Amino acid sequence: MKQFCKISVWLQQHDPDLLEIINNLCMLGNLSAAKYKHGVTFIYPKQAKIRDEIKKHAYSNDPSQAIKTLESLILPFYIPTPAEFTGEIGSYTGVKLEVEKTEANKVILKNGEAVLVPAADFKPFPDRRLAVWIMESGSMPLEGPPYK
Amino acid sequence: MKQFCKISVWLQQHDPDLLEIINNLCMLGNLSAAKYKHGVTFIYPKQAKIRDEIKKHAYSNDPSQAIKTLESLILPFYIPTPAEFTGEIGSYTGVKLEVEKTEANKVILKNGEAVLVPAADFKPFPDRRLAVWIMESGSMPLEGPPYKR
Amino acid sequence: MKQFCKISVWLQQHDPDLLEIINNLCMLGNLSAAKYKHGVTFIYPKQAKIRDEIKKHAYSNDPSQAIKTLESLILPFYIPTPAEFTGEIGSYTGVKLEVEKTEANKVILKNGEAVLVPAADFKPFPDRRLAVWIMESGSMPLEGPPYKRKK
Repeated sequence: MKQFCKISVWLQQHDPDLLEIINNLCMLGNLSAAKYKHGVTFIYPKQAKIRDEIKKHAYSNDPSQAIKTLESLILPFYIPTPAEFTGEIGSYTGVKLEVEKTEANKVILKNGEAVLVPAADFKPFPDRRLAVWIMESGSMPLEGPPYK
Repeated sequence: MKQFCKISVWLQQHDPDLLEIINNLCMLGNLSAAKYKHGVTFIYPKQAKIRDEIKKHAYSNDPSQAIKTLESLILPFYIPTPAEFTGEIGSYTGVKLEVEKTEANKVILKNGEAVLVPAADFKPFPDRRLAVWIMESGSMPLEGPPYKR
Repeated sequence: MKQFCKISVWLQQHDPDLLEIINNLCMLGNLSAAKYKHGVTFIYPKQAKIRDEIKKHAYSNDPSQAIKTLESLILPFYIPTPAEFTGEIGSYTGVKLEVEKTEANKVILKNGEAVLVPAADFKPFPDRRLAVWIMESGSMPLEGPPYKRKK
């Protein structure tokens, strides 16, 4: 597929292992559109270290930290471009995201220096309020003041 | 499986590739029973020509024509026999279907000359309002006056 | 997976064919948590004899007997230990389950002498009201007096 009505379809092509972890943690709903949900923005960790730690925790006898990391990577907002990375937005952790620097096709966040670039091959269908960014380096915030 | 509580289970046995496209185009709901739905009737294109065109469009940079075709093949009505192929019915394109020709076990539609025969191997559960027809030739209406809702 | 947020993940690891049948018979909801549902307790038949019989019926032209057997194996209650195998409980057949005897880690039921031991490798996520027992021998009651269901 080259156009996407669901983020899972893109993830099934880009990292089916991570999609299986998300399904195995009963988190597919976090990733999915819902009527009263502003949107979904998924932050895909480029660097294998973040993903390997998710996998190791996910398949352990306490997958609690894999769940919280995945919550920090999923925003119940539709944020397609650098312009929309403002205001009271954040992940399924309540933590508010703050922009440090913006470029034409890149955002850098405070509180972890997450370097985020839109996934070049993620194009939603025209209704769909879905976005995928690649986190090239840094970490998404785990703790901090909540957005409200 | 030989009696079916879901059309997807029948389709998985005949053309799993097509079911994957339906899933990947977020159209599994169209295919599924619902409280507010008269039923579901699925029109399976027998001719590999139609399905190959669906696959090529679905995996292209614009799957709009795959979506439109799949919508034309899914009726949110329960139409088990030729007798019930009448009235204000049609697909998720909204186009009213008009029968040209009827037989005991076949309907031929106007607006594409769709030739439809009930699938010999699809029998729903007694409490499921599901039907599957096989389109032997022609095409389901894409365009036309809408049925009333 | 070593902790389970849904029973399907556990069953996929032990008998994926059986999970596919439950999906294909539109019984995943029986196996799933729901807001006003006391819980889910799944009885896995250890003996391949019982599971092969479910498989033959499920792939037949009338899978009704596969449905009934699977309904008898799924309880819309959370019963994690022998202590909770009491009261007005039973499977989706509606048949009341009655304990004959309990041990520290086993229950033996009337009406079939079902011998049930909690699955050693099933731990729910904290606060998921899910349980899996292994039926080592006997059969879960198929017919019998109904338990009193909530409204």
